[PDB]
Amino acid sequence: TEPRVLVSEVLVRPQSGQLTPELETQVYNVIRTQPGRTTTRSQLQEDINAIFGTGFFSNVQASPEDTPLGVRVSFIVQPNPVLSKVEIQANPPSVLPQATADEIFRAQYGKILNLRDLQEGIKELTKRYQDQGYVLANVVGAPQVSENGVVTLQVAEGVVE
Repeated sequence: TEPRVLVSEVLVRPQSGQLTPELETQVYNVIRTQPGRTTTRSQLQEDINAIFGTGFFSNVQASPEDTPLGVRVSFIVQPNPVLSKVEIQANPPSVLPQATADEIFRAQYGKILNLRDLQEGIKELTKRYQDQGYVLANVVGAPQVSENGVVTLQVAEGVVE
């Protein structure tokens, strides 16, 4: 089975800018890796996944530094930017009103982008396609986020006739 190493220290760090204490807490809440317990490769990966799972970060990695006392594990995280807007990209024009992205996602504007809250809005978008007769509409790939906080959702809307 997987080798284990004792962990001496866990540091949570911003990849750039500052890390809010509220966001640092978010990381500490979901990781199991901890000072004075062992960890493993997989446990680190799983902690990384759980950090992403919170929805507040665009990038997450674990950086381990071995010492005589145990490994110092640094979780380096890049908070999402503030959500400025969500755009739908239908084409390689959207069959939904121009303003439907704003109607659904407006409430999340001006706050840090959270991908869980984004996904709830995506579900509501999907239901709107369905309401208008486009019952096979799917988001293509993952939401693309700009450093300026513009989220572009590529959608295979389908055609009806």
